[PDB]
Amino acid sequence: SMIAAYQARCQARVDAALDALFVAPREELQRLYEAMRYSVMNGGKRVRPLLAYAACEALGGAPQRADAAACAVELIHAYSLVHDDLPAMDDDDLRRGQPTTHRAFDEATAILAADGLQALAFEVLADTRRNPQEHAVCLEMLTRLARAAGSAGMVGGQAIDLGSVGVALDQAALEVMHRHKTGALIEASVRLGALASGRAEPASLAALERYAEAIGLAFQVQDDILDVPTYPALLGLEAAKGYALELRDLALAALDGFPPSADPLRQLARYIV
Amino acid sequence: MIAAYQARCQARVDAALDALFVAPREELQRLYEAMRYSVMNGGKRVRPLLAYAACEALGGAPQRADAAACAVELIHAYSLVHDDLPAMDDDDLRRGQPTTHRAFDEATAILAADGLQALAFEVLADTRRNPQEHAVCLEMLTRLARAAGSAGMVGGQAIDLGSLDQAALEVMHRHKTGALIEASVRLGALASGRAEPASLAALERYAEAIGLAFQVQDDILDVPTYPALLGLEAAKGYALELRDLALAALDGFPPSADPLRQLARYIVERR
Ligand SMILES: CC(C)=CCC/C(C)=C/COP(=O)(O)OP(=O)(O)O
Ligand SMILES: CC(C)=CCC/C(C)=C/COP(=O)(O)OP(=O)(O)O
Ligand SMILES: [Mg+2]
Ligand SMILES: [Mg+2]
Ligand SMILES: [Mg+2]
Ligand SMILES: [Mg+2]
Ligand SMILES: [Mg+2]
Repeated sequence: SMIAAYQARCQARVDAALDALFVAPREELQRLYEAMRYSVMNGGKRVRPLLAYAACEALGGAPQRADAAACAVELIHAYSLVHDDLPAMDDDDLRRGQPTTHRAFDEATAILAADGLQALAFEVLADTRRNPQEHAVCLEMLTRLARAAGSAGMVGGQAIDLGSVGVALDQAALEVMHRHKTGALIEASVRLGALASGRAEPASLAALERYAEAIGLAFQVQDDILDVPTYPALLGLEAAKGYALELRDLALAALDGFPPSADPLRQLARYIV
Repeated sequence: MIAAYQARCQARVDAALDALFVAPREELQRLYEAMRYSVMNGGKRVRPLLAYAACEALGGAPQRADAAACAVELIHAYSLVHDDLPAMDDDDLRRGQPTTHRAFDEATAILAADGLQALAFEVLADTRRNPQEHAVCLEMLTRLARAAGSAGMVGGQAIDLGSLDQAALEVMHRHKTGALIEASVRLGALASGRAEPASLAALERYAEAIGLAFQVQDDILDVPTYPALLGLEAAKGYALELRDLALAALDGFPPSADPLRQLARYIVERR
């Protein structure tokens, strides 16, 4: 509704900023840059940039302050999907009905494009012209994204995912995996946007992290539900729907006491489920 | 002398690196072991030596460059894991030991190295591990991101795989190894707290020169190579010319720059 409009603005905005990053500095690197562009500019919904923009606004910041954050999270997200698709992992020919990067190009070029996307994510955050926050904040943003994207976060999640094959997984184990594999980067999108506001404080950061923890799981539960070891398989379908709504509630609760500028986050929570 | 310097820089950076590979939980133990296996492999740590030496050339205590030294070796290590993969060079061995994708598996190697890249940036942005002025930490991060990315190292690898005359070979080398050798030098100089534009420019000239000298000398020792393009004797001549340009860039630097001068000589004096 309003969240639909909010999403569309966030998407337009981050796409414009992203599209500008893919000019090869010289002719020999053209194909690499085209693969980088192919990997990012794929019509994705940009939830992570929406979360950075919305967390910035929830704390009273003008959203353009989060522009760099919004690019950096989507850069990390994009590189992850390129690697996930590779023959050594999920070996997928298609993502959302289009050829994956390694299929469109080749496997080496895909690995390289995504490796470049990761470096570019950090480069954008450290660039004080693109990310004009106080220097201490730029460094906290970098620290946070590096931890979230690395072996103790997202990459670790993917390892947990690949080490759980054939192993019988219970709910607690499935959630550990989700918290790493997708939770860490969702929490970082929120944290980074909040930092970009220039008004972050420990209490408001802690609340927004509770919000992010809840919605990050809600996305996964709801995906499983729409697809019908999954949440519906563990709990049954009706109980899985119940858990989704419980997560929405914990998200709305974490936003207790926030101003009206936090409505986009409240709406997103409701929307997911 | 430069051998004793190299052994100290190696010991120092290995101690700092070794501390980074503790899995925060049991589900990640195998990933962290693959990470450790990929970095703690008895490598010579030239990039860390370069950071330590550039820091000392400008008068800085070398421990100031600890984070820089870790970050550049982290990026170096991740790059070699990816280069060894079946999609690229498909190598079973590196320096006679199984590669990461063989000791573990292909996915775990990809992932370990991805984690190494993130850890390199994490180490520089962490003001406790890299306790410089904030603006310096950001410049260090900027420099390393540009050098490690598609406009540097990764772009080099793309040029390499997509490949030839001397100018083209040098473009490839400048990207594939040059950018990170230059960044190691730059990062260590930044860490000194005493960097200035003129010094930074001189150190960059030094780095461009030695980055290429490594490659020329490797080709010579092996005998689209420097010997094949220039001739064998002309290639040896060029190696000395590069050492000289490196030493000339350091004109007017004090005696604390000797480790850098000795490294330049060492590169072309090898075997
Ligand atoms: C390479 C790395 C670090 C990947 C982790 C991040 C990620 C979002 C994986 C996709 O999961 P999936 O394979 O379950 O989802 P999809 O169905 O989208 O492929
Ligand atoms: C972004 C990536 C993966 C970069 C690779 C960088 C690099 C130094 C590769 C080694 O080159 P090589 O294959 O010529 O030498 P070696 O003989 O050591 O494999
Ligand atoms: Mg997968
Ligand atoms: Mg997949
Ligand atoms: Mg699922
Ligand atoms: Mg190789
Ligand atoms: Mg190679």
